[PDB]
Amino acid sequence: SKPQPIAAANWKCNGSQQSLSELIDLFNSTSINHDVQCVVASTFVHLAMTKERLSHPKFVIAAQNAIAKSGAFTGEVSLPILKDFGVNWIVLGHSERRAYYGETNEIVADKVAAAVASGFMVIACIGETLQERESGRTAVVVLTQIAAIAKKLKKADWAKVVIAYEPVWAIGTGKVATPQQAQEAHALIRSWVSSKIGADVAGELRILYGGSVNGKNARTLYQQRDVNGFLVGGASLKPEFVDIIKATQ
Amino acid sequence: SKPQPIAAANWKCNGSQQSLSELIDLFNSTSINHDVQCVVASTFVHLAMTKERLSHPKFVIAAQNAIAKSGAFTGEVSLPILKDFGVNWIVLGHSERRAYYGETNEIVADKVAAAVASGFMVIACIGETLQERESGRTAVVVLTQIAAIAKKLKKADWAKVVIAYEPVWAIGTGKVATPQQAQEAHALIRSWVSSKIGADVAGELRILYGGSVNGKNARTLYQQRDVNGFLVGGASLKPEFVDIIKATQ
Repeated sequence: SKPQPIAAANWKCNGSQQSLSELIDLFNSTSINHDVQCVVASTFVHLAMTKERLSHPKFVIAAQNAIAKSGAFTGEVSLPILKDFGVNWIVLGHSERRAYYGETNEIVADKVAAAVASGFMVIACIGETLQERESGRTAVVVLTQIAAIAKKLKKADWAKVVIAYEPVWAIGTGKVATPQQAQEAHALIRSWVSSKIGADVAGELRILYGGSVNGKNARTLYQQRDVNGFLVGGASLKPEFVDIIKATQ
Repeated sequence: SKPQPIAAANWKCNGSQQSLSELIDLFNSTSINHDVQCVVASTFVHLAMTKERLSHPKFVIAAQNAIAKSGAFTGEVSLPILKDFGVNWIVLGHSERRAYYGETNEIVADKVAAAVASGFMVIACIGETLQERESGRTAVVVLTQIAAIAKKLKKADWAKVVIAYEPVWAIGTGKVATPQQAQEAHALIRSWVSSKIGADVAGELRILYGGSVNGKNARTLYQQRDVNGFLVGGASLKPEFVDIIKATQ
């Protein structure tokens, strides 16, 4: 007994008008019987194509990042612009941003808080690196990341929030993540919420697995108690994403 | 005598569909009688709308930033995507990116060399800080900036390149440089080019001025020998942009 799952595709910084147009087609064709919220995070450049072309009812569009206020920030995109453009979902705190683009826990927190204020559905991303994991700091890192976010939110605000746990330790390091491992990080997340904010919020909360998912291991992964879905990377530019959606039943 | 000037609108992280379409309607409406290349730099989100409605033959569209390669860069936009979409101009190394988002002299040179290799027309930004100018180290800052970019370029590559000189202290402050300051700055940059690269190149290079340029003051600035145009933020959201265009020749 879980809440509404989410199948989110993060296309990352990839795609051509041609290649994504076809994807969108496959997607619009998919027969999805159950209650699943499907998401497509395109680049900023592709949002308009993606808006016109996604006709599927179970699918919404999401951005891959934003900054809270419009103004003198050459190359950046703000919340109000996305709001006016009719984007209502957004991915924040993605590890790649945390790594290459100076995204601290506090910077992330501000973004989430700003988004929730604007009325966005937010997929906020947390997860520890290998070094962190290997030093026995999984708990401390992860709970810190959620706590920084939590600081800027009222109870009410939680309804607009989705947590995606990214096992950075397993991503591009040579390591394998198991379903039990996933579940463990997940559990811990829920625990902290449950305790700090409340059981009600906790049960309503969506925790997404944001590691290596493919159409083969996605049902086994969904099988775990605190796995509400996936934040997908690689298999999101592929047909396989449909199986991924189907695994949420 | 002077190469063909550029008047570029740096919209920065601003706009709404309604508001931008208005600017565009005016733009289109305007009669430009002289040989000038007008550039419009919109957010990624707006490249669609802009490219679709902008009909004026003397205007081109430009992106405000990018990264060189596609891949796993959540939130970013790569040259290949831009190219695929129809963009051939790009503003790189803007000071806002150097301050806020970690863009080093090396990081700029790297984006510049790439963009030029992909076939873009690049507007490269260089400039000193308030601090730097007050200690009298301007000449040092600019030449290092310009020199970092040169390092990665071929002589033929200079054909695709446009240098914008944007003293950071003049950026959105009202504190515009005087025609003498702009001129000494520009002449210094030109001198570096003719020396290190070649007089051929130097004579053809367009060096634009940026920092509190408005309808009133543009005229005088342009009157300077080595000032080939402007890069305009704030005034480019208004109709006065029209005057700025007409201030060149």
